[PDB]
Amino acid sequence: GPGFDYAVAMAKRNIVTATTSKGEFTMLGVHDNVAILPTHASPGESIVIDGKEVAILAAKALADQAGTNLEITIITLKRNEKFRDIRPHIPTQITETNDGVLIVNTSKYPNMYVPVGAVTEQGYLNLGGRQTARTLMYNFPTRAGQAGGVITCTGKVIGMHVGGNGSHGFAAALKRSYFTQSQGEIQWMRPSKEVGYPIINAPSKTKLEPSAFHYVFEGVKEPAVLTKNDPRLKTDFEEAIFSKYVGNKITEVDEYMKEAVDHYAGQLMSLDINTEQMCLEDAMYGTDGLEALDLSTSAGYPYVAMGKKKRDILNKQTRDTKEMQKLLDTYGINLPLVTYVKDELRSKTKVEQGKSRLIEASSLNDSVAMRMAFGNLYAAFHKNPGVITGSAVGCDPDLFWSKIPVLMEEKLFAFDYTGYDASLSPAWFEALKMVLEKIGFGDRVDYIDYLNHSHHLYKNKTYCVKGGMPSGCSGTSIFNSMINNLIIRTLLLKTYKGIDLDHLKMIAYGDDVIASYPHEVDASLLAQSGKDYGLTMTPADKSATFETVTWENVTFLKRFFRADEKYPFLIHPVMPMKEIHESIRWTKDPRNTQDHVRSLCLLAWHNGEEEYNKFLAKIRSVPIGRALDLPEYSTLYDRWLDSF
Amino acid sequence: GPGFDYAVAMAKRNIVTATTSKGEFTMLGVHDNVAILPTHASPGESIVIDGKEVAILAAKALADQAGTNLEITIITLKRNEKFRDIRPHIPTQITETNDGVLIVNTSKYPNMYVPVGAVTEQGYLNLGGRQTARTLMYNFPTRAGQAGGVITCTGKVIGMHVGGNGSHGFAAALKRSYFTQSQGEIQWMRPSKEVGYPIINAPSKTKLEPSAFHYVFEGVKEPAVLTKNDPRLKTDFEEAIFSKYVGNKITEVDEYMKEAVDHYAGQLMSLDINTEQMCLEDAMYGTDGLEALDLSTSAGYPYVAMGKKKRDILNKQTRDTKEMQKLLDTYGINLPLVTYVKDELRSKTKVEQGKSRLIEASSLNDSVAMRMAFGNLYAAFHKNPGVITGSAVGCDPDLFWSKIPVLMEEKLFAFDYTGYDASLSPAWFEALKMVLEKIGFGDRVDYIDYLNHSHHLYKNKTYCVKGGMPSGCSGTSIFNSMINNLIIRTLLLKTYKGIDLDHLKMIAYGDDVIASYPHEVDASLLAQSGKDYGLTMTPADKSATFETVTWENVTFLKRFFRADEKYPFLIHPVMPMKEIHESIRWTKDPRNTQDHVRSLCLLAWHNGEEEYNKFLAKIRSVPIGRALDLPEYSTLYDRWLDSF
Ligand SMILES: [Zn+2]
Ligand SMILES: [Zn+2]
Repeated sequence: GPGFDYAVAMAKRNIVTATTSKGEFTMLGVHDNVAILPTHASPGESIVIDGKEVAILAAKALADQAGTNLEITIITLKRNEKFRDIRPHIPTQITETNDGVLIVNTSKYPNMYVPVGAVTEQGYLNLGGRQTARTLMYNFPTRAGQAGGVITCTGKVIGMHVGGNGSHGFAAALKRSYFTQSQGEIQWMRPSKEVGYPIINAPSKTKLEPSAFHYVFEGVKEPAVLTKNDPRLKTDFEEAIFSKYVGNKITEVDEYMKEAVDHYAGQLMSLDINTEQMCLEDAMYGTDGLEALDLSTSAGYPYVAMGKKKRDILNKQTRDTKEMQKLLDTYGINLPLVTYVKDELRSKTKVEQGKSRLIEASSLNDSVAMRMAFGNLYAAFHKNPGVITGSAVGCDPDLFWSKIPVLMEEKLFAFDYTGYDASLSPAWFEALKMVLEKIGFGDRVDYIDYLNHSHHLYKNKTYCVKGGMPSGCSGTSIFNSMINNLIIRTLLLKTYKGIDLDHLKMIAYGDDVIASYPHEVDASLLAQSGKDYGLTMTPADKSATFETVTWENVTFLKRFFRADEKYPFLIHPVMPMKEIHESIRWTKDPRNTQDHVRSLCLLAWHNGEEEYNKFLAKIRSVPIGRALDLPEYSTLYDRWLDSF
Repeated sequence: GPGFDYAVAMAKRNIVTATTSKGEFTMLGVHDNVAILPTHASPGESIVIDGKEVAILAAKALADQAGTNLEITIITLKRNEKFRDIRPHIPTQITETNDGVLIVNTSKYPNMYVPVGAVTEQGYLNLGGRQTARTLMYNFPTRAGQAGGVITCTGKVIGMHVGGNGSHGFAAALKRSYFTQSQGEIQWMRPSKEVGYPIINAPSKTKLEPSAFHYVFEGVKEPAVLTKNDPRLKTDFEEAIFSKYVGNKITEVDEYMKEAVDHYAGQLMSLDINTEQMCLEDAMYGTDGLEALDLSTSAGYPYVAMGKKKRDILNKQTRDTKEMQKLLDTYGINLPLVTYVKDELRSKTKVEQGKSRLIEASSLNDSVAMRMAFGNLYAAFHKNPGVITGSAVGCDPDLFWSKIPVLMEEKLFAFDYTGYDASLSPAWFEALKMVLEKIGFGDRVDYIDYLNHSHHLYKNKTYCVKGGMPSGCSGTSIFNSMINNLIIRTLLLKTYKGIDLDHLKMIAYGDDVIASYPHEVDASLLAQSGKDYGLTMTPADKSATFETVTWENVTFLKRFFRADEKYPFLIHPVMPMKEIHESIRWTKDPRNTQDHVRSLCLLAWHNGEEEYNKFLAKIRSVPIGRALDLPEYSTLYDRWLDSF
């Protein structure tokens, strides 16, 4: 029989003998360094295993939702001893079997395998002094000290022996849950050298240095943490940066999402997007509604390991493709994403807690391939920022801010997401595929699969991520925005049952969304419905409670909305000075103070004439500042009126 | 409003004016050449469309399961006129909407868009003389001749206007079903030149020619059809060879399959398979339990277009990998499968009906990569043909036949599949992944995804297949056999509720399976349960009815089981002479008659001494036959006893 043979096979590498201050026990090694044993076997600071001492990093007792004991403790051993990951053998729920086997192994009961027959649920048990729950009953005169032993059946490890009453034997039922699941973070990981890929170099030291205005203005942000030994860290870094991946919350597209899909794909058809493919040249060198390949960003794999930038490939005015074509025929597509730590400014917390953001750069091949595939889709969205596309990607706030309120419905609502790009369950990509599918792109939905399921080359490792939207791929913003559209709809449909999406007016830019409806909706109620779809929603502008969003307090890019005094329907996109002060204090190339400070003024002046003058006054309080060619308020304000 | 704008957008390219002998009607073009119109608009042999005559290839009326009229006819136009595929806009079920729009367009009612408000189900209607079903009711004084018009709502095309009663308007509800779905065959297809890939050459004329024994023996098989113009064909060939893909029947792994999974993965652990990776060299040049790369088979993409065989890459005794490594780093993996028409012998029917089998060759890169990935798994299965692996792949019938009946349970059952490899729903691969996942290979389940979702380069086209097991990839046999194991279990579990899989004894070789259980099961009942999982099962040996399988009639490879007269427990694998007669009559290289006829004798002699002597006698009735070095019965029979 294979049930017996199974019991032996599991035991051969996942069952060991453990000695506590309360005798020998059979112990199931569940995964890595995690093993379980009966609670009454009170684990101490250390423990004797197959001959010698092993320390306990930390132990955990187990109880249920009622507080009732489960009679299971999950200890953690301090050693390089890796158990076979046998979590998958543990059932997801309390399992009964008509032909179970008790596995015990101590110096008192060596290699014991008992055919205990039927294994049914006992429910509530009253085991010596301490009442227990989630137990299984098998009718076999279980003797003392067989505790710890495991109960299996062909292909399943269902219970842990914890006791008996002379006639019967009892075991605490085992469930997958009980061990932090491996469906999140990463799917699998391992040494790049073991799977053909090469090691990725990464600048260790940051390229952000204090600017000429570091003391002129105040600020608290600092360059993000970039290596393991940054003394500013207050936690393990490796662990901290990967804690972004939270793993799939859902797989299936439910009715709400399908109808969210139907409606939004529906809206996109009034746009009459050109469902053709985009020629290589246009995808590369740009066309109407689409800027050429960004030369700043990385070239990705395998172009980084071969030392070859995007500049060395493109002929800006020659507009030559031959070079790029030969590459696409050679290295194909669907290539691993190179992963860098994003070198940027971060808050006091996100430095201490190592929350440095990661860059996953798509290979130039994918990059170009997806532009040929979705180029026309992108151009459509860029030439149409609004409430049809539901996208603000490509907009020009100086001008677009005056249209937004016209486009918006009567009662605004909005909220903040928390690690949006990574919280996107594979179910949302399928939803996204469906939308394409409906607007005449079902032809190349395979590319979304590429975004959902992607392997990354981190530094020393390669790993595959099943879920979440990568950060450095073509279309990222638009696809995130489109996905966002699907989400708001889904949540509205589920919360406010029988809503009317045709009066949903919203605009997204990635995770950022400004929405509206003729009736005031409850952000709170939605944020809850959000949990179910694996999304973490909190009140807009990092606010304490969910409050009513007004035109006086809503913010759409990091900017506010304020009417002009001379023309009540011209709306200034007001960027808070604090953000500008932060940014001006650091620089990655002090040969651009002119372009950098310039760019900031174009944001700062919408703060009012009184404000913007102080700002220049301060820039001009130091030599590098006075020697700068900066626009006066009128020059800008005047130009801004002719803008429209 | 976007509901209105939708109605217009759909109409712009999917609504046209059609004139029958009974006036003008609004007509919805649904996809390709398929369009619908009201039944009472009685379509003739031709029809006037936007100005001129268009012939009707064929028309179809529609009724329901009761026979009741639906008032819809789906005509087919004879022209290069492709409608936008808008099947996805059609809901899957009878849809109601609170805000519908009637779209009409004739010379009498140009560009008509009526906000008909709420659209509810009428159920049974009594429309002028002919009672109708699946109708929708909207309260708007619909006037005569607005029939044909469509009813939409944001993102959905839900009904076809068919009439009214003065106060209300009625429409036959639309459903996706109504148009042969596009979830099968192929997922998408199109010109290789449009997606970088090159054209694939294919020998037009067959390499099978009559052998020296074509008239000596009798037979009816012939070389398979290989090109469009073979005069033997009785149907369109292109269409006929692709009719193999039947499209996904299921996506989700249900409880029966998960438990089939649990049990079988369970069994495989007694084997203690080496869950490591296999070094490149062994994966390439062979090791214990694994033969080296097959040099006969194709090199695949892009090695075929570059004109470079596997021989020019491998150093049989040098065992050099550098050459292969540099290739894997260059062209990566997960490459399209090159598709050839398998040049083989076929029956009278399968020639007439163009059912020529297709070869989808995996790139040598995938090929080697999967051997490194699953090499150890394969070796385990080859060194263990039996009822543990549930696999006969790698067995040596001359010897293995005597073990099979010992290994088998007491009551045999078996059946035939129909296009098994292609009927495998994506749900079965997920199940397969789970099995790996449990036996310590979850680490490289991505490779199964490669088998499930694969693009092929046919000749002039590239297309992606979502579902079904490709024919020329590494592990095909083993993975098909493992999948088969999962299926039998699933069907047993669902039919004979509360079965006991530990007394299931079976052995598979691809789709071929010989199974048993202590109780006689009903193949019939199982074949039915099979339908639900997208599988087509019929009685074993192309038999008329499902009968009781006995040792006297069961067949496991194309061979029967017959005990030896001198040793009742030695079992001859008896290959039917007919198969041998067929095979001997053709050859692809007449410089091998020696090796070919030889090989046949090693099969033929288990048919008995009287038989095998006639067989030589006939081979030796012609010059090319007498001049052959062929083994006598004793020589073989004697050797066969020392075999074991
Ligand atoms: Zn992966
Ligand atoms: Zn595909």
